[PDB]
Amino acid sequence: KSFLTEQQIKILRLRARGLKQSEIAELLGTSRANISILERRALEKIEKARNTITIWEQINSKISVEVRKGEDIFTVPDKLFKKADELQIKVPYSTAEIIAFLVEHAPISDRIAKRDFTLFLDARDRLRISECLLEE
Amino acid sequence: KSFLTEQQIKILRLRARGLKQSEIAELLGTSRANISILERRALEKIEKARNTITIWEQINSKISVEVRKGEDIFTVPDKLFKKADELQIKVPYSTAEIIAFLVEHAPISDRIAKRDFTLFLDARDRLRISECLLEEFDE
Repeated sequence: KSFLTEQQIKILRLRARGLKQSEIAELLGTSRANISILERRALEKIEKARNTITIWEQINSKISVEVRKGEDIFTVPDKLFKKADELQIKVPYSTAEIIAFLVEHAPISDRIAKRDFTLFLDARDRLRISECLLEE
Repeated sequence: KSFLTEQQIKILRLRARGLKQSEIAELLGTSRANISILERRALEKIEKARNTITIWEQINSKISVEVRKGEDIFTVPDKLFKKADELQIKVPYSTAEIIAFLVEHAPISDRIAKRDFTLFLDARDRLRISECLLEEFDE
């Protein structure tokens, strides 16, 4: 059991096969507007689900450090490394790997944060980003 | 933002710091039963979210093959391998790697499946298992 209805999974699957919203509406015998709304609602539930798994894996993080809007991306690896020594736990990434990770996934605008976010280490030692700032 | 309330996030965090459900009930000033019911509902929503992402990546899967209750786990690599050549795409896993995956994750009872499930290849080329059989959705 999931957060998607059977109807939403069917529409998403038919979309994945390349069918237009108007084509799918005819197969299911409902308005094209209803199909568009149903697809939009499903994608929103998937994003909501994706953020939920992010908050769960963040709650169980080895080490997490917070980056504020406007900070420099290159100052971040030290923040993580300093807190990692405070907890005496190893961060299995070079300063460059952390940066190349932040370029691909962080809300940045050329080395500057455009929003607050937290960078953390997965329980599986993956690097991850979340936009929920948890107080501690 | 997500499917978790601010209350459920606080409780999960306190559990992750090792507290007992009764300790948490005191901190939030409510019954221990309420804390357990809120914690159970939160983990259930996380599993529900985890299954929603699986179905999403299954809908966009490279290659998928379906296995029914009673089939032999050892016949599965051939089904996947034949279906990958019909689509002319590579599966970066040996027959043994596929087997050792199904032993760890599939609903099997000694090399025989106790329920239907779908084995598929992630968009990131990971191996994955899902229990929703969506190949009927093809006409």
